[PDB]
Amino acid sequence: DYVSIRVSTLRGDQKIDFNAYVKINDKMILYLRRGDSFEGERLKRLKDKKLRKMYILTDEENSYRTYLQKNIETAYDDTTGKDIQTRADIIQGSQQNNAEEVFENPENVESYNYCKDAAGKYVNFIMSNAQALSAVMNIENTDKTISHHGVTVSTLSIALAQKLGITDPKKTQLLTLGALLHDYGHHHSPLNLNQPLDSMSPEDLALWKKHPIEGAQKVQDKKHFDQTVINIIGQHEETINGTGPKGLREKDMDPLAVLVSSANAMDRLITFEGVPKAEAAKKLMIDHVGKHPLQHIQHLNDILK
Ligand SMILES: [Fe+3]
Ligand SMILES: [Fe+3]
Repeated sequence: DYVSIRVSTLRGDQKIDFNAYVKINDKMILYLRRGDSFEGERLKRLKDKKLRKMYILTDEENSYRTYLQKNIETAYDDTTGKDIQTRADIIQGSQQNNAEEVFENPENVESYNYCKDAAGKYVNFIMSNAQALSAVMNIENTDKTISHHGVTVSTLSIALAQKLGITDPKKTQLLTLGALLHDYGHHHSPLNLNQPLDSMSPEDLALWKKHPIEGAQKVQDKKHFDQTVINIIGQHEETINGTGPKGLREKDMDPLAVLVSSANAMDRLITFEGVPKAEAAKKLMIDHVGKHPLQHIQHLNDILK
């Protein structure tokens, strides 16, 4: 009777041609009403509620799904000169959505290639628009979800990739996709990420240390998965002085996973540890001395401001 949708797919200024319900005590409350839109402070109010899921009437699906396609279509369109926060709203939420599919459907070959394909679209979107990054960085991770945090890391990762003069589209594409999915090993996990790793109980820290090794075990076996991606998923907590979980050093890694390992260190601070954007790079230079290419750290410092 009802079909669930992910909230990150409701973005931008197009008025909806369907109603959307949230579930309370097994009943479906009508929350979002026909003609509603989500541009501006609307998206914040919408995210202040920890709604991961909403629902639509099985006979309003086409309406919704048509809405979603037109949404992403026109958002990638570089021509329409539509507001950049607006386009960024739509695409960030869409990248976030694609990563959730793969996370819940990692064996689904077709989901993967959609995400991978979208990854490419995102790169071309980030490079080809000056505003993009600062606009995508406006959308907070209020929920603190690994899917949104993975969109954030991929974003830092692209900008970083550009500073380092990494240009191969197959590579920025594969880099982004693997940053997006980078935390799949946290998926369905008891661990509360919203704390600092120093303030972690040994029961948490040891549960945290397992996540790259486990996350990678769960996908190295699926032929449709690129190896760069498996590597990124498996290696992104590794640090150049080998203090990360597997204890790898720069020689042992995917170069692209070093680059992701740095872009992740930044957002764990900003998002999971409440360090203000401006001081994250500094925190790392001092309290995380040795763990990351200082050049990476420097560039990310620039990117932020
Ligand atoms: Fe991680
Ligand atoms: Fe992470």
